[PDB]
Amino acid sequence: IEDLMFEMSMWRCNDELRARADEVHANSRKDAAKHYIEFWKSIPTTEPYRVILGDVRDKLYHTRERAHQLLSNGHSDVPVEATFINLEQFLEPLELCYRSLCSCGDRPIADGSLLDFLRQVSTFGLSLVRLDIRQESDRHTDVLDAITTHLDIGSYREWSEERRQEWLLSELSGKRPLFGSDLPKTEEIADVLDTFHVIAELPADSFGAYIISMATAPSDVLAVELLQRECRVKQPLRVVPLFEKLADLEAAPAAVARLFSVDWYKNRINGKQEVMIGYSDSGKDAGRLSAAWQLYKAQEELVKVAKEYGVKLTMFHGRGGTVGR
Amino acid sequence: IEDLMFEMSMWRCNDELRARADEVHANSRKDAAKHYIEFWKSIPTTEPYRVILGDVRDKLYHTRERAHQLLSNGHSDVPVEATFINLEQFLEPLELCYRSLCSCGDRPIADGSLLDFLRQVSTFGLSLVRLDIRQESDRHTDVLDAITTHLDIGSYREWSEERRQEWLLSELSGKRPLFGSDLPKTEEIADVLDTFHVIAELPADSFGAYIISMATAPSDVLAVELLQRECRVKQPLRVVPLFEKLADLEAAPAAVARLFSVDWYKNRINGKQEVMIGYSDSGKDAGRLSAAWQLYKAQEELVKVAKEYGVKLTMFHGRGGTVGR
Repeated sequence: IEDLMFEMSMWRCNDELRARADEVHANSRKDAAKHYIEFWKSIPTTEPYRVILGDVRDKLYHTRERAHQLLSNGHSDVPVEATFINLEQFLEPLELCYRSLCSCGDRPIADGSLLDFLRQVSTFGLSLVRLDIRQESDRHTDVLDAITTHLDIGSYREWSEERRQEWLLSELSGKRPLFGSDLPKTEEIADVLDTFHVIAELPADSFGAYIISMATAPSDVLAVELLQRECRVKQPLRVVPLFEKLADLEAAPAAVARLFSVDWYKNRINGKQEVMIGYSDSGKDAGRLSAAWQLYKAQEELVKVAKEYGVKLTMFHGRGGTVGR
Repeated sequence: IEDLMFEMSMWRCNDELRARADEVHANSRKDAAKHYIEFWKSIPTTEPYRVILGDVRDKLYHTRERAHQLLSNGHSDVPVEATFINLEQFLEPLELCYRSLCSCGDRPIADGSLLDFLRQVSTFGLSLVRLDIRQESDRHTDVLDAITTHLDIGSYREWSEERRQEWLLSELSGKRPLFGSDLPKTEEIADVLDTFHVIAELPADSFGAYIISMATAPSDVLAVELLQRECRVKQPLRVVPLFEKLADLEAAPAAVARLFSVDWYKNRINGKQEVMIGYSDSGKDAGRLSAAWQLYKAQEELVKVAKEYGVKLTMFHGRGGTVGR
């Protein structure tokens, strides 16, 4: 950000960027600001891009220091309002700089370091990569079984698929909390519950998808939707099944179609669905040729199902480096 | 405590108090300890009573400092283990001094400042007076009605007594949480829920009994028991009905008996029940004579009911200063 500030040394801007830079110069904090090396003096309105990018630098400094304390210790005293919390609270001032440069005839300048920086922000965001969480279905089933046994309503393991679907739907659409503080948990059960709490505690733009290993039925997805909602995950991440064994690839389109049949899920999925297609285990239990061919069929009929339900399907290919995977 | 340390200057003690004073002198913190005025030097084991009482001074000093921060601000950094948390963590060292003094033939010394201090501790405790909470029945009914309506299960107001009893019993014996964070509350609903949260946050020995105004049915008491359990009140306070108007004094024995009939409640009541008897309003709607006489009869038949259920009834007389109340 400091090198970008050094380059944006123009003095022409729109009335818009002028007004905003005047706003920042109002709350300019006439102070020493000696913790910085460069630009430690209050930036004059003569160079407005430097004013705005100066505020971006301040919020960057406090974002870095906060994350540094949050990591080093367990907490930070840095105010959240002093940092960049949004994916595009960051982008807004830089977008404004770009509009300014273009309006004033400086599109060549804008398509330089400022464009490089814009693309880096809009490509990497505040956390370089969005993290996926993957977990096998049987662990979610163990959790739910603990929940139904503790609630004295049956054993979710012993329940048929129909029963699991009806129950999970009633809880997802219901408004009463499920388990409580006094739910008996195993180290495994507490592992998955605690990963959901960690997911809830952290910013939403830090995570990607929740991938279900050995996913076979809609109850496996709905279980994760419910456990997320119940662990107070403010912005729940999308659920995506992983079909890697040949048997699961053969029956995948049917399962996805049955999931889209559930009106509640199709209404909450918002017309977009991602499903993962594993490549490692397919060519291990069956032939490599049969595996590849079945993979082709799988993609084809999954697209057929998604088109049949008006859902934009994006498929997640778990490809390896070796042809065998 | 300092004047008490000054008197307890004996040098004979039992082996018990000897061992304990040696323990305290082991972790004696060989420091300046200049924050005290008197006894700032580590107390020698020659005067063991002063050793022990000196530690009581340390825990009183930190108990006071913690309570002072907790009051002044919202929190305290004073470790809880540095203070007296129990009503008789305080009493134990003093009891030890008393047993020691008696064993060594100094019961007369023990029956002086130390016995006064024992009585003051055992009578005033860590909070000079135990605090009662009083609230009218209708406010608890408003809360529960909000909960059943939000759970889309009916209207607790419109429900008959029978139905309220069945529901309240199933929830009191059930293990699943009731309402959640998203329950729509009025300022009144939030008032009673928040008084329950405050009660849960504060020490148990700081509160007394929860008095229900305009109490008429077993559902009124069970309602408060449920709200306490559901607001995570660790040690729930005893529920006590208030019969003050002449009609309610007339119907009190029946209502208390109907309450004792709920075996779940009589088994949790632990053989003890307190019921309040108001004196102000009776002689206002009826005569003073009829009120006095009705009060007498009510006391008489409440005792009969409690004896019939093997419950030690203690009655709380809401007497005034003026003969009319």
